[PDB]
Amino acid sequence: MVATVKRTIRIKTQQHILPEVPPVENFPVRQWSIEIVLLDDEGKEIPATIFDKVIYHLHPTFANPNRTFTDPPFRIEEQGWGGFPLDISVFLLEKAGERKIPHDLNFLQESYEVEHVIQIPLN
Repeated sequence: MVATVKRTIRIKTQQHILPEVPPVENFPVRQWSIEIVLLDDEGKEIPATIFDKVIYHLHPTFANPNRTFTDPPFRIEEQGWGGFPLDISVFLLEKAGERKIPHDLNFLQESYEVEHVIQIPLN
């Protein structure tokens, strides 16, 4: 009689470069979307060795990046002027699903997203 652990990290990134509305001189507006989802209540909500997911997006001049350990999923999509790299690192124990995937945000009509799964029912 043993338990089971199944947690997957899914991050969606999109971007849109287009003015749409005729500007007066210079008004280049772009779009951007970033969401971070994962399991916890299904794959045991208790840590073992490491288990820590840290998301990163946009320039590092920010006050604080994204973190995942005891908080709900994230999802922000709006229009603005930016365009910078974005990488997400996932951890579970040691050699279960510890992986990191880098991405970039600066292309008209971007549709780049990753989905990684992690399973550790025994070890």
